[PDB]
Amino acid sequence: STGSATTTPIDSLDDAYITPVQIGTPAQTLNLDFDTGSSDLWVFSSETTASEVDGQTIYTPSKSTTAKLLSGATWSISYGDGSSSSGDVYTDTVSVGGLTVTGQAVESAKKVSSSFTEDSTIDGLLGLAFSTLNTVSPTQQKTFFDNAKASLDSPVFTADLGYHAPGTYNFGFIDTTAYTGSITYTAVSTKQGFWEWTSTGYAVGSGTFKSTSIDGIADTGTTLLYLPATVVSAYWAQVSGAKSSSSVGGYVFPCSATLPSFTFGVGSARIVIPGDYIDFGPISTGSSSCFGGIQSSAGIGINIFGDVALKAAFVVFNGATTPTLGFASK
Repeated sequence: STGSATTTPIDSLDDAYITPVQIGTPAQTLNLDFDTGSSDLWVFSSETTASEVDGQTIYTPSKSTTAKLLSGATWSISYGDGSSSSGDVYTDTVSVGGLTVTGQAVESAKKVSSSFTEDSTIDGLLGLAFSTLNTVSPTQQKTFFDNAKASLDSPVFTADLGYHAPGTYNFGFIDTTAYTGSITYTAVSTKQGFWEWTSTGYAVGSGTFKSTSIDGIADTGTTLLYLPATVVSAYWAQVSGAKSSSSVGGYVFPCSATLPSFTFGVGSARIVIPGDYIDFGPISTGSSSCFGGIQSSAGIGINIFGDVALKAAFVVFNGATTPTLGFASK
């Protein structure tokens, strides 16, 4: 089997991407944030504290003839950005782009933090990291991909995120028309539960490539590119007037600037992030200070190849017995 679904930016900045997901019988379609940095499929629901729902579409398990309470199971998750959610668990039928999993754990939120409530466009998350990170207790549950894997034509999924435009998540096949050149594959460590890999270096604009190992994660659920302070300083030094602002929470730059590209290495291959992908717009409405899309990972404890990086590539998440990651230009 295979599946193919379009993923759409939630706003004009590509802050996140939503993908429609069918849950239950008859189908209830919710727009979920596919997150290769976590491993829980959770949804706003009829159980979510009413004051914490503001415009989201909810899953109502009592209206699904295939929903079953997973007795005694609870979940609770906190994300890198400080947001959180928790609740109980159902199993139900879940389909993405024509690919169906029966008995998928659907984690129903009883509580969500303010950032989730305030974002009316995201109805929940669909985790695509390794199932070892799943938070369901006392019986850990599998991700949608883990459950689908054996049925797929090939044990892979691909992320093809757009810049200010829709893109695609495919399951079970590699669309050879969706990228240019070849796909370069690179080793993955699953030790921390992430799609963790080592970039071979970077360049800023038309500058020379610096060969240096940068361990980080491929994370579709993180907006920006978070890299070591040395790398980030080298980038922003090429933008007149750019500075790190403790009050704003990162590097800012004059909105009048033209940003240089940023290149990262994948083995001997190179992925080029155009400068415009690094512009996250005014820090507040009407400001002439703009927020940067490359930020320091210092104090996160891990480098993160988030959407800024991933949307410059066609990315293969290869879930074979020994997982790997592939990157191609597009």
